[PDB]
Amino acid sequence: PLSELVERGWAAALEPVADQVAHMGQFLRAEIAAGRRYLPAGSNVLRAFTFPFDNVRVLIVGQDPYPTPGHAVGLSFSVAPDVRPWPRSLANIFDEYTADLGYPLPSNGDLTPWAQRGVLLLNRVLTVRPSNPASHRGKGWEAVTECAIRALAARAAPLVAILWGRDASTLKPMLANCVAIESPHPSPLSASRGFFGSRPFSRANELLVGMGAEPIDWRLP
Ligand SMILES: O=C1CC(=O)NC(=O)N1
Repeated sequence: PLSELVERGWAAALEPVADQVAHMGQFLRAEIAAGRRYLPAGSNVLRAFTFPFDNVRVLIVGQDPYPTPGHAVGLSFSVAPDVRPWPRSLANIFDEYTADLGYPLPSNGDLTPWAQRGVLLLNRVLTVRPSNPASHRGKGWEAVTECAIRALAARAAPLVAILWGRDASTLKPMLANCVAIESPHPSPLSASRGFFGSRPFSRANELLVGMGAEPIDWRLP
């Protein structure tokens, strides 16, 4: 069960939806039986919950996994290190990264280092049918990720939420102390209509330091 699939803190945090998680496994099996595919790979579906629950300091919320085969890797916005070119959303994220932090363009699109350092890259929906954007909305994931977000918000610990999935009036209630939400809520495809210059990374660190936490080393190889 959950203790097998996710890190100990997450298993405890996600206990209230352990049965919903089992049901999602049954759903994915029935998709394959029914002849439909799903992304990401089954081993990557719960990957965001394989980094320590207690060590999360930043939450980045997306909506659905990349629908293009070989893109989704179970961390919102991330791609495998050999994926080129980057998806539009990630290229936009990396434009803001270089603009906000003054670092050079990353070598590749792998956000694993952010996950290691306590950035939770969480999609609201953890699977998708290939080539069918947002095809697994309403299939049961929302309850699971809602439980994750409410658990995160309940900890003593500091948390900064970045909302890159334009569902702020659903998500902001789950999150509202020791939680700062970055507003407004432009998404990476908003581009020059609010996303560029939003300085999400520097502002996360100002807010963390202001709550007595260490900043994130955002630096990618
Ligand atoms: O919401 C989103 C958009 C995207 O491009 N990729 C993700 O993993 N999340």
